[PDB]
Amino acid sequence: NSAVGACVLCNSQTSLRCGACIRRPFLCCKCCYDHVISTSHKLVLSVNPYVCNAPGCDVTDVTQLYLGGMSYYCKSHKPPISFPLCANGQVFGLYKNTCVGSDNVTDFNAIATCDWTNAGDYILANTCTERLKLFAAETLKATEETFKLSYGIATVREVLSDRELHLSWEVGKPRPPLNRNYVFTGYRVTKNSKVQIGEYTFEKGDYGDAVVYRGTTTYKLNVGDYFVLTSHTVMPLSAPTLVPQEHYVRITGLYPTLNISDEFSSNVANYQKVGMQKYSTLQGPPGTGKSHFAIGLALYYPSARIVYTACSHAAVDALCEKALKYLPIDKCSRIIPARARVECFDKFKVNSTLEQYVFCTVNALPETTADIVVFDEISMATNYDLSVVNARLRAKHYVYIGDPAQLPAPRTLLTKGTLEPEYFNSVCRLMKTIGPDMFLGTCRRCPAEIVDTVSALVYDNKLKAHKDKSAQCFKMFYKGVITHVSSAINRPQIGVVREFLTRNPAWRKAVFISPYNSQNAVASKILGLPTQTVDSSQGSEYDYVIFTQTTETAHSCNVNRFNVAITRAKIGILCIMSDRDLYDKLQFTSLEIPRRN
Ligand SMILES: [Zn+2]
Ligand SMILES: [Zn+2]
Ligand SMILES: [Zn+2]
Repeated sequence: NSAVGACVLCNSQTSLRCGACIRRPFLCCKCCYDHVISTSHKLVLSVNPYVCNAPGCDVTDVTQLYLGGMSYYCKSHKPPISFPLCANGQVFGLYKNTCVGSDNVTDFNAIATCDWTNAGDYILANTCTERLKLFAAETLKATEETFKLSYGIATVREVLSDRELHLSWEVGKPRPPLNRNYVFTGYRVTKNSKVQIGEYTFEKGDYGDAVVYRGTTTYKLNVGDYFVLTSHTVMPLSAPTLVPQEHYVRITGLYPTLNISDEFSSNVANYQKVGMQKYSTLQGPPGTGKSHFAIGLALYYPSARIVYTACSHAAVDALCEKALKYLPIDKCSRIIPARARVECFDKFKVNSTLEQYVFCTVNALPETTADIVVFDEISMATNYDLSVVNARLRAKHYVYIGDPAQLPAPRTLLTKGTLEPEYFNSVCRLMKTIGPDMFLGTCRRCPAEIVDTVSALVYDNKLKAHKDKSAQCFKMFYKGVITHVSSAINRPQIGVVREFLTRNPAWRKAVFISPYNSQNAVASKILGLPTQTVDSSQGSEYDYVIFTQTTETAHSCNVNRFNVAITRAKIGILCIMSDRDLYDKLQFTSLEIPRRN
C-alpha cells in the first residue's frame, strides 16, 4: 500500500523501490534490474529491505541474495530450496508477468548517481524525457536540502547593532557563503530548553568580521544566540514541468472585451495568442513591457480569474505595483508564506477566500483554478517550480514571462562548468530553440547608447530603441593587478575612474556595480559612491552607473551577468574592461592611458 506503485520509468505496477536512491523511486522488475546491475545502487526495497535475514550477516547487495520461502539470504545462509532475487534481466517482485521495461535507463542511472556539482548534470536534467525531469528536479533539490547539514553553526559573538553582528563559526566545519540564497533559523537557549526566534539572512560588512543581518520577527538578539542552515523536507513532484501544448483557432476559456484603455492598443496583438494557445512564452527584455503586459491581460479579459506568480517575493510584489493602479484593489488578494523573508505583503483580514486576482509566490501557492496564470521571472525558476505551479493551479492558459538573457536561479551545488540559458528550465529551452513566442521591444528606460549595444551579437539580435544616443560611449584596454577575502580585488582597475571623469560636476549622483564582492567594497573607501551589485540590480531604475571588470574569468564576463548591469541605467554609463577580444561586440570608442588627470 506504501510499497506498491508505478514504475517511475515504464509505468508498470511494481513492489520494488530503490533504497540507494534518495527519492526511493518505484521500479518495476525490469527497470529495477537494468538500474541495479550496472550502477552502484544495490539496495532494493519492498515492504522489507532486500537483505540477509540471517542474524549476524551484513549482505545487502540484491545481486547476491536468494528468496528463502518468504525472506532473503546470502549464498552462505541460504536454504536448500531457494532461487536468486536476480535472474533473467529481472529483480523479483510483484507483477513480473506484466512489466513493460524501458530504453530510458541510461539517463535514469546517470541522473540517479551523479552529484550535481557539474554543468553536465544540469543539462541531463533538462534534455531528459519529461518524467525523468520530475525525477531529477526532485533528486537535485533533496540533494541541496541535505547538503546544508554539512555547514557550521554561527553563534553571535557580539551584537554591534540593529543591523550588524559578530559571529563566531563552529570550528572544524565549513562555513556557508553569506548571502540571501542562504537562510538561517535563529536560536536561543533558556537554562532548560531551546527556543526558535525567526529566520535570518546575513551579508558581509565593510570593516571587520562584522556582518549585516535581516530578520523575520524583529526580536532583539543576544550573545549566545545561534544560527543553523535549515534543511527542509522536499515533496514529490507530479505535474509536468510544461503541460503539453494545445493550439486553438478561436479564443477559449474566457470572454474578451471591447473596452481596452487605448494605451494597450499595441499589445492587443499578443493578447490574441493567449487565447489561441494552452501556454504562451513572452520574452522579455528589461524595461519592460513585461511588468505592463501582465496587467493588460486582466483588462482585456475582464472576467478572467487570474493568478500571478513568481519565485521572488520582490517580483510578486513589484507586480502589485503596476497593478493597484490599473486594477481594482477590492476584488483581489495577495497572500503570505510561512514566514515573511524580510518584510512582505498581505490583504484583508479574517480571510477566505480569493477570487479575481491572486498574487503569490510559487512556494506559498494554494490549490486553485484560474483562467490565466502568469509566471513572472521564469529565467529565475527551476523545473521544481514549474512542476509545483502546474500542480497547484489548474489553468486554461499559462503565460510565462521572462528573458533568458538575464539572471538565472542560484545553483548552490554547481561549482564546475557553466550553464547556458537553454538549460535553466523547461521554458528557457523553448525560448532558446523554437524562439520566444511574441517578442517585445520597445525600450522605455535606456538610451540607444547601450540599447543597440546589447542588440548586437550579445544575445538578442533585433531589439531597437525609443530614446536616442543622449549619453556617452566608453572603452579601455589595460589590465591592473589583483589581490586574490576569497573574492578578488582590482583597485588599480578602479584607480582610473578616480580622477578623470570626477571632473563632471552635478553628474556625480552615481551608482557603482562591478562583478565581485570585494571590489564592490572599495567604493565606500576611495571615491565614495552608493554601490549595488548585479544581483541587486533588477527592476530598480538608475542614472549614472560605472563598470569595473577584472582579469576575466568569464564569470565577470558572463554575457548575461553583463547585460543586466548595463541595462540598469538611464542617463549615463561608462565601462573599463580587460577585454583583448571583447570589444568586437561592445560598440563604443576606445580611449587611453596618459590623458586622465
Ligand atoms: Zn519499469
Ligand atoms: Zn537507485
Ligand atoms: Zn547472510
